Amino acid sequence: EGLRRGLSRWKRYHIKVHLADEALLLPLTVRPRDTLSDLRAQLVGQGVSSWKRAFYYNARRLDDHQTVRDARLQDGSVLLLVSDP
Amino acid sequence: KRYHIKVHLADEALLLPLTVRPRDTLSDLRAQLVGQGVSSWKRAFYYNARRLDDHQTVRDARLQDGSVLLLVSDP
Ligand SMILES: [Cl-]
Repeated sequence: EGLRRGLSRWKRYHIKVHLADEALLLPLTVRPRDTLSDLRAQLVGQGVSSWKRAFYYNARRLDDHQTVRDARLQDGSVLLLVSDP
Repeated sequence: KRYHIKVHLADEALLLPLTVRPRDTLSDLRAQLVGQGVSSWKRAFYYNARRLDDHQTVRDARLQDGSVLLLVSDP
């Protein structure tokens, strides 16, 4: 049932957010429960100007309330953070 | 002199290292990606989210060691 996922409560993904505008790769440690909003909040804590920027994975736009699990991210996954004028 | 850059293939979500010379054109980088099986037809390079011209050199695009380019498929 949920035994497997139960025994992995402390699972952390080490991912990368490619900030397109800065051509920078920011590493984030994230939980599969985290929403992209949590990721945005982490990035804001690093001074990333998040206003009017969206996440893309496999070149498709992600809704801010998807989770790291729903986005099917894993260790090493690279997200793209894209400005919209 | 060689730079070690990365190309972020947006569709595949992969980060491909390339070794390039400052005088390499982006057309040369494309041929490297094609040699690695990257389906490059109608994909363009972006840096700082500005579309790049294939005739531009690594040097003139102001790339350096560790620069991350972005390869994006066209409309
Ligand atoms: Cl040459």
